[PDB]
Amino acid sequence: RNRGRLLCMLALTFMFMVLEVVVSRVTSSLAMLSDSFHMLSDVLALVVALVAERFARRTHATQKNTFGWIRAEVMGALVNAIFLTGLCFAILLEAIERFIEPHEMQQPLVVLGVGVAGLLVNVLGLCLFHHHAGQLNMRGVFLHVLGDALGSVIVVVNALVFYFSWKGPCWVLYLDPTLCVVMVCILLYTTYPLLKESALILLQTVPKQIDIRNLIKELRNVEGVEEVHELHVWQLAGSRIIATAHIKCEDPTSYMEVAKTIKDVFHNHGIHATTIQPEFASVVPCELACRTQCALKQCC
Amino acid sequence: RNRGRLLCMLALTFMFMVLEVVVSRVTSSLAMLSDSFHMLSDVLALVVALVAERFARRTHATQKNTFGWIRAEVMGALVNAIFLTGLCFAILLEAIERFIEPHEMQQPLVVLGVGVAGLLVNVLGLCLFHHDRAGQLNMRGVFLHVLGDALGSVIVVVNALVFYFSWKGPCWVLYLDPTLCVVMVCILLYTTYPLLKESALILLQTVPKQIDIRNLIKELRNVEGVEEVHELHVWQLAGSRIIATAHIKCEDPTSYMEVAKTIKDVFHNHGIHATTIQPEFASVVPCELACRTQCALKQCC
Ligand SMILES: CC(C)CCC[C@@H](C)[C@H]1CC[C@H]2[C@@H]3CC=C4C[C@@H](OC(=O)CCC(=O)O)CC[C@]4(C)[C@H]3CC[C@]12C
Ligand SMILES: CC(C)CCC[C@@H](C)[C@H]1CC[C@H]2[C@@H]3CC=C4C[C@@H](OC(=O)CCC(=O)O)CC[C@]4(C)[C@H]3CC[C@]12C
Ligand SMILES: CC(C)CCC[C@@H](C)[C@H]1CC[C@H]2[C@@H]3CC=C4C[C@@H](OC(=O)CCC(=O)O)CC[C@]4(C)[C@H]3CC[C@]12C
Ligand SMILES: CC(C)CCC[C@@H](C)[C@H]1CC[C@H]2[C@@H]3CC=C4C[C@@H](OC(=O)CCC(=O)O)CC[C@]4(C)[C@H]3CC[C@]12C
Ligand SMILES: [Zn+2]
Ligand SMILES: [Zn+2]
Ligand SMILES: [Zn+2]
Ligand SMILES: [Zn+2]
Ligand SMILES: [Zn+2]
Ligand SMILES: [Zn+2]
Ligand SMILES: [Zn+2]
Ligand SMILES: [Zn+2]
Repeated sequence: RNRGRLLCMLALTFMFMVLEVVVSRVTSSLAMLSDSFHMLSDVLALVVALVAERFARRTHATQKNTFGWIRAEVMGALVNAIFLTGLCFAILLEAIERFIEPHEMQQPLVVLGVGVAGLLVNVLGLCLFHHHAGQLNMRGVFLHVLGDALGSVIVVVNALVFYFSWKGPCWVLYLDPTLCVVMVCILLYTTYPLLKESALILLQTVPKQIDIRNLIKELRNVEGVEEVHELHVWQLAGSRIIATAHIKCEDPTSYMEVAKTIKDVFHNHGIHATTIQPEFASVVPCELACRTQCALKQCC
Repeated sequence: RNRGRLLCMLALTFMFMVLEVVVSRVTSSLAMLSDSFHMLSDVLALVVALVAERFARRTHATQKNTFGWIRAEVMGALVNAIFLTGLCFAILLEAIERFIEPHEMQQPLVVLGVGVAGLLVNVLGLCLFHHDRAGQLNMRGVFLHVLGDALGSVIVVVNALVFYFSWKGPCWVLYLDPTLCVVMVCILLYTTYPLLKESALILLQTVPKQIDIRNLIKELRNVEGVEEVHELHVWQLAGSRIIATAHIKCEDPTSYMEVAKTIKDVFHNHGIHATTIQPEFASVVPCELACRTQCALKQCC
């Protein structure tokens, strides 16, 4: 389903770019012809989303990657968030430039028509991506489409203002940069949670719904286990959470009695992919340690 | 010293921005002001590396992150690579626009002076970022960004010389800048693709290139204690820190610890030291310890 939405959006973007080039060649406008090439950024964003979605379905172990490419959509969401942040910074800088030196728009009616067409295309994109793991990439595309829609609304309003008012001509020239600044603020406000979540997923951060202190406290509550060390909890993608710990039991015969208990304790929380390594005999913190232990070759 | 390196580079970037602003104000040319305000891309590129370097020295286990923030350097390298690729694509679009309609600068002399100052700053940056593995990645990203800046400065200096010595006015001189810009973006994309690939692979839990999964599992199954090995997950955290987890089946819990020493030694022969091996003592039974409500969306691989 997601691939169809992305392909339809890509087709719409290409059609709109063709329309903009054609209308520029008819109207002999070089400025909006150059503006038409600015949709290659949205084409690239859609291509990145498509690649991430295509690779996210290879959820099988591979000689190159043991987990499969389940982390592809989260990577694509991070890339799209970074690209959108860069675009927001660039258009904020451009708005500052227009503040410093004002810009006059030529042919308001053609620009208004192109803006209405772009707004309709972006509304179709929003109706494609209104969302009714994989949600990260989809919301990354949705934020870019929403930014495009806001830009289209701004340019339509700007064209209407020049056509209706421009021949107080002084304040009219400054309506575009302030609206662009407001749109940058809104876009960054909506994009920061997505970028934060993606970056915190790529880093091996504990998911926000799991507290390590409580998990450790319940882990020591099992009768067989004596102490828990080297506890690593991280999120692969979506609800795929992997937990790893070392335990001391001092009773290999009843290990399955307490291994199932530890599995149940992990299963009570949103953890189902675990790997618990027992150790049997306190000078050494961990019996199974490397012969030449180095801080540069071990986790944490 | 790495942090002081980035502080020195940031200070030089800021003072060159101030110099560009002053030159714009005295010269009363808006192009210099526009360039000075566009130069903030390097300020953000250095700030990202500084943040990553500061945050990745916290290798201790944190409440929010049990592995520490040692992956922050690789994250910063990836962010710098993506930012550089975006800047390259923007440069390519600008070159296309210049090809469609050319641009002529008003005063070659001021452009030449500003470009010479920027070229000196950038060659100092290269001499400064001349050079663990994760530390190299962030340094590699900033070095590539400074190299792209230096190539841009060389291009602008050469182009300014060409206008000052040739233009009075051939047609080809107006198109000298886009050709050099295209060459620059080609070279910079070629030299930044390996960094982006390496960073993205590291964050995608890719097996390090020096580990063969088939050989590893064949060696693991070769020891006497184990009966079979299933769900062998191997991934690289950052630099030379590789974590490998596996599930094994032993003959009996008695004398299991000898099997664990042998498996640890087998992993230690390869570049893996931070391991975790879960024995599964005794239907097909792929894994004795499995969740009751098995789901493909709630499990690794
Ligand atoms: C397009 C690319 C090249 C750049 C993307 C923007 C970055 C420059 C931004 C995005 C999110 C930012 C981070 C968001 C949150 C924080 C936590 C912040 O921690 C604090 O000190 C918070 C205050 C406190 O705890 O006292 C330090 C800056 C940092 C890492 C920020 C550093 C700058 C970042 C990486
Ligand atoms: C003169 C201005 C227009 C230039 C600088 C613009 C941006 C660099 C700033 C302006 C307001 C900032 C935002 C103000 C508030 C927040 C909320 C906060 O993130 C959250 O969403 C946390 C929860 C919350 O505050 O509701 C911190 C980031 C963010 C988006 C900030 C991101 C950076 C922004 C967009
Ligand atoms: C928004 C921008 C700035 C993001 C960064 C640029 C991306 C558009 C590029 C950077 C690396 C590229 C990837 C590099 C490697 C590959 C592998 C390639 O697959 C193969 O190697 C096929 C081999 C074969 O069988 O012939 C498919 C394209 C892809 C995913 C590329 C897709 C486009 C990517 C993500
Ligand atoms: C207006 C016209 C003249 C513009 C022409 C632009 C091209 C000459 C540029 C644009 C993007 C460049 C590509 C960007 C990224 C890469 C990846 C880089 O890494 C590899 O793929 C390794 C070599 C290989 O595996 O083939 C090789 C160069 C290449 C294909 C570049 C080749 C030259 C390209 C196609
Ligand atoms: Zn867009
Ligand atoms: Zn479970
Ligand atoms: Zn241990
Ligand atoms: Zn550890
Ligand atoms: Zn730079
Ligand atoms: Zn198992
Ligand atoms: Zn070892
Ligand atoms: Zn698995």
